[PDB]
Amino acid sequence: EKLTGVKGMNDILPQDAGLWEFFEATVKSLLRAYGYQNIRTPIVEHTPLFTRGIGEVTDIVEKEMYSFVDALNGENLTLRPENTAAVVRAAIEHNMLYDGPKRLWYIGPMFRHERPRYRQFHQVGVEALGFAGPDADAEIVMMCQRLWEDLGLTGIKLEINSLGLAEERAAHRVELIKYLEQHADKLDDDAQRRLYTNPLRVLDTKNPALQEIVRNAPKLIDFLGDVSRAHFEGLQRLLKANNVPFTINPRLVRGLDYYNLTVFEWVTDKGTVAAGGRYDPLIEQLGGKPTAACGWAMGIERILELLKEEHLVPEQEGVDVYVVHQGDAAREQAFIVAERLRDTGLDVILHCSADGAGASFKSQMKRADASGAAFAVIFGEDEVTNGTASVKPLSVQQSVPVESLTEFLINAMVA
Amino acid sequence: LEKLTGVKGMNDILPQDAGLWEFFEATVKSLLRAYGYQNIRTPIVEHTPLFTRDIVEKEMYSFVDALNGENLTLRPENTAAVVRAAIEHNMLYDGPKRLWYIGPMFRHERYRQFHQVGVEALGFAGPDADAEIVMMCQRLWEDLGLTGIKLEINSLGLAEERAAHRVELIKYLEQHADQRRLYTNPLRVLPALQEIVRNAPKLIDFLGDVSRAHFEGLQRLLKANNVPFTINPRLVRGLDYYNLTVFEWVTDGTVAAGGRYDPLIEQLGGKPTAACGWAMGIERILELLKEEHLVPEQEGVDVYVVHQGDAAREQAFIVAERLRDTGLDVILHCSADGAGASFKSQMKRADASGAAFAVIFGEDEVTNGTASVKPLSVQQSVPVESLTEFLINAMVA
Ligand SMILES: N[C@@H](Cc1c[nH]c[nH+]1)C(=O)O
Ligand SMILES: N[C@@H](Cc1c[nH]c[nH+]1)C(=O)O
Repeated sequence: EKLTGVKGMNDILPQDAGLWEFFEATVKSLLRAYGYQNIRTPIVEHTPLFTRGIGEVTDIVEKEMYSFVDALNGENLTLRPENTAAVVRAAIEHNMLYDGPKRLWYIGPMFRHERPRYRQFHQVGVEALGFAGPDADAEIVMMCQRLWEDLGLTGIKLEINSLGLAEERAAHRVELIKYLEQHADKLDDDAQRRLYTNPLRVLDTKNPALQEIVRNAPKLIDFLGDVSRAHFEGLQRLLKANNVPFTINPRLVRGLDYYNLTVFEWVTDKGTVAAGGRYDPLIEQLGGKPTAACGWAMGIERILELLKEEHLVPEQEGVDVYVVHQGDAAREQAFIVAERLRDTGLDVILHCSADGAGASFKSQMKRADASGAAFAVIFGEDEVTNGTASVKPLSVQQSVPVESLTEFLINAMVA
Repeated sequence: LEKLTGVKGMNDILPQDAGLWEFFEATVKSLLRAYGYQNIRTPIVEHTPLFTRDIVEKEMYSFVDALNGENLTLRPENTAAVVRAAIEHNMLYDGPKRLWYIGPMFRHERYRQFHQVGVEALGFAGPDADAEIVMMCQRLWEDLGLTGIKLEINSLGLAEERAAHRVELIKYLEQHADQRRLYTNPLRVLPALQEIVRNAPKLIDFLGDVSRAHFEGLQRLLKANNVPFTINPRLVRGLDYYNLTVFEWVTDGTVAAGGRYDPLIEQLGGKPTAACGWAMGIERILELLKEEHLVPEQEGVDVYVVHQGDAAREQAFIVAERLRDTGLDVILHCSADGAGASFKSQMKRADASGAAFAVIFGEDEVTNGTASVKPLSVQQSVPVESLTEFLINAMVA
């Protein structure tokens, strides 16, 4: 009886690997280019980390985490839905901020029961821990822009917003509720549920009849005091100074309650591809010295789909040589020369047959073609006896003294 | 307000360890390309029955899905999941496949989260493929700089041979009243008891000629390629899918382990075939690289941009971006408190960063249209439009 992979948890197969490899190489290089350094936290953490970090009022913590209890230990555990809180957890646990702020990046799988596509998905993300900003905020937004350029993607647009501080949120909440209450007759059931608990999430509505209402809602940005406005405006100053286009979207709210001040999204118009923001309260909330922080994450799969849609999938890398052989004597030689060629820095596949028995030259040569190899290096009885290797570019097949094969191949790749 | 802790046995990997991981990952990934092996990534969880078909008994993190009720397990291992994808996606339709994987694995119980890199040669009868994958391990040690890692091999033959061996082992063990485990798990019975165990019937003497030919052919290839080895007949691995070739790489403990497992594919519902592979615990190899002092040096960025004044900070920002456009790695000074910092403090950060240069902007630099560059010679003024050529030139030495 055949088994299947958990629905919403895809395998990544050799045909897709190159595309992942391109993305990973590109972003990892960008990350180095800004001085960000890798941190890797576990796949599981204690459940309370997410409940306190992300917030009991959110769909993630309520409806969407994979949580369970450890048999032997009775520890409560959850597969990470996200990595910011875990970074905070490691920063606090390991005293990372003793000697100053830290530029951190991470990459790996995350988990979520969502309505539709991916219950296992992958993020790359950054955390700038200990920086008040708004310079740090500008930096991390810029890191995203550079990634699009480096990847070849165009038409990704930045929207920003401020959630201000707690008191300013509270004042705003009041007038928003007072406003939304005026139109309770037209609110849907999802809006009603959220009205008195997280009304900001009502502004995000997709409901057609609510659009003109939500667009005229009281804007959180109008309740920003001096410190907030200065931060938000200073972020905008830096972005302008670097010619980064953007729109202010006051309905931009994220599905994690740790955010304050800056929030931002990168969005494609045929949706969100990168998202982040500042979250100064979080470190204290998880028991740490009060500390400012901002960061972002990207859903890789969603960026990969974009690269496919826009035809930016690079060509499969092939190996340099495919070693073809018949005979016991030839196979030993094929092994030995395969190894020498690799010692030289070449990529080499040595023919091995599904069924164990030697194989026909024609079948091996078909495999050689399919492999993307540039040369077939061929050993039969004559070659073994004469001390040669027969090389065929994938021109005409050529005999070469085996002791010269390396120079021969190197030379020929000069082309 | 209470601090939260990392799950015991699940270590964080922090920046100061990352380079060591990066070195290992880069080295092995390059070796894997060099043999034509291609990445497959399976999920962290699978349906529990996959692993059922000590490890399975005590050692898996299993649980029940709250939404759908389905039974799920954090993978303890990756071979079965590779087989699961190969079957699910019809990977062997057009021929055999050379696969590698890397990622975290989980064991309920020094590491409860640990990491493996491994290979599966799916669809190859061998023993050529067996030789290849063993040889891949040897190359990795050389490339990593590790010495004194030794290969032991063994055959588990086929089921009937395994069974026949059991008989004579029990018959032999029965002759030495010197008892609970004799009838139950006699392999686990192999002090003054050494001379007895050392003369126990060896599984290798019950290999029929299909088995012997495979094992002997593996030995042939290994000898021809100058891979030394010892036959260790006490070598058994901790899962019953292994058939024929089994092998371990050991440091005088096991650092790589693998073998052939032809029955497994059919057992998971696939067209009958052959397969062999291996896996390595990364953490164990990393400890070795530390012990033998093969930890490479941390690499630093090329430039640290230092500034004071509002005008200077904007410029610092813009130039940091231009320098990165040109291929340099750059850290832009940003302060905890958001405002400026002292030249001395910034310069301390510049030093600690491993940057090769501090590029400095104050009000004079902004006005004059210059950048002040200090190697980490003396501090030198340069037209900002030339900073790139300046820095590149300076690094060529
Ligand atoms: N962790 C957030 C993004 C983020 C990173 N840093 C701050 N916010 C998410 O999963 O969307
Ligand atoms: N999966 C095995 C090793 C292996 C890979 N392929 C075959 N065996 C392990 O975890 O030890």
